[PDB]
This record gives sequence, structure tokens and C-alpha cells, in this order.
Amino acid sequence: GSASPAVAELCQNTPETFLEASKLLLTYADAILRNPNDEAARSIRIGNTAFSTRLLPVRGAVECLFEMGFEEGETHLIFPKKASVEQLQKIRDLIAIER
Repeated sequence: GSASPAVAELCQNTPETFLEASKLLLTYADAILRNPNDEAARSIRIGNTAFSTRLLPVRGAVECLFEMGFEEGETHLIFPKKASVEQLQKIRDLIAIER
């Protein structure tokens, strides 16, 4: 948690909002860690219902995706093939220990 700036920001939310956002964040990370060779898992459409309603309006949520290794484009957030899965796992754990 507090060891990460983005996670520390995410922690400033109320309990229900934190749990909802963190659950979705762990879902995205786990999909990649479960199959690092699947490109669908490496892209999140910004207009997607879950993203636009559970992360976009939440303090620190999108910042956590950035620390994981995702980068923002015009329509999607993308986790590059060059990105470190070790860094991804690191942020994933720092979020999980705060739930």
C-alpha cells in the first residue's frame, strides 16, 4: 500500500469504493499474469462500462494501472509486451494487502 504513491492515493477512498476499484484492478493484473501471451488481456477500452464507472472517477485508481506498466492512448490503456511482469506483480500485491 503506502509503499506505492498511487496505491497510497487509492487508499484515500471510502471502503466500498476502494474495494470495488481494487477488485477490478486485481482482475486486470491477474488476467495478464495468468496468460502473459494473450493480447486481449493487455488492453482496456476506456469507454468500457467497468473502467468508466469504477476506475475513471476514482482517486488513485487509474494511477495504479500506470504504476503497473499500462500506458494511456486515445481509446485504450495498453500494457506493452516490453513491460515488466515483475513490476506488475509488485503493484498487484501492494494493492491486495490493503483490502
